[PDB]
Amino acid sequence: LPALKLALEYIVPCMNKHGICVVDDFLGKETGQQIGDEVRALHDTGKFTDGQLVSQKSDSSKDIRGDKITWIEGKEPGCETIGLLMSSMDDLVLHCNGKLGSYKVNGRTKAMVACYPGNGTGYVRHVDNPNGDGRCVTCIYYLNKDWDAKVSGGILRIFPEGKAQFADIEPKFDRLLFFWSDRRNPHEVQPAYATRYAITVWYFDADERARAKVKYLVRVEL
Ligand SMILES: O=C(O)CNC(=O)c1nc(Cl)c2ccccc2c1O
Ligand SMILES: [Cl-]
Ligand SMILES: [Mn+2]
Repeated sequence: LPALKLALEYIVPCMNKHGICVVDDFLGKETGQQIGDEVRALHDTGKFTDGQLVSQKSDSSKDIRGDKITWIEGKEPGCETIGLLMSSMDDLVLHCNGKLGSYKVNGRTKAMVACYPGNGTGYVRHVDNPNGDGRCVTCIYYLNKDWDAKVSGGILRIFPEGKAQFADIEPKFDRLLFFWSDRRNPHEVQPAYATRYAITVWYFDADERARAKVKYLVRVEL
């Protein structure tokens, strides 16, 4: 439960061996429920987008939209338990530093809160960072109480590079997930038939991010 102990005795060895690490009961029921309440309040007050355009119909009232998102800094009114989550994620990662491969983590994104609305949409197979944009670790926290994928779908399926197999991860309440963001971990979200919430942060590697600046391209006027 102390972040350093979880980091050294579980996350570091699990990440270095498998590139994927699942931590259940990360924050406990009380805090997890508070975060759920904050995310549902965001949803109920219209703070999410309308959802990824999945099917563009000739009649636009027929369009199908999928995952909805909102970006959260962690200090907004009504988001402070999400901020607490983000701090706890940061504490874990920082207590791994120097031991997650050869990466040196020096920053992260804001939190991306995602809501799959339960209409049979998921997320196609993809790699989070396929082109060297600086992101080395993906961290996802799940909020869905009593989630059963045989009933509601929504499994996260990862295809770790170099295996004739995949890893199915249920989006279970108070579950934290780490995985390498690059091509080692292509993954997909299978169709969700119930409202499915998750909060993602990506962590940056100092070297990769520093040279991403070059490739991706700040101008000083003359
Ligand atoms: O939610 C999950 O278990 C896994 N989700 C994703 O891998 C995922 N990845 C990306 Cl890059 C996006 C990107 C935008 C919106 C939602 C995403 C998402 O749910
Ligand atoms: Cl093992
Ligand atoms: Mn992804």
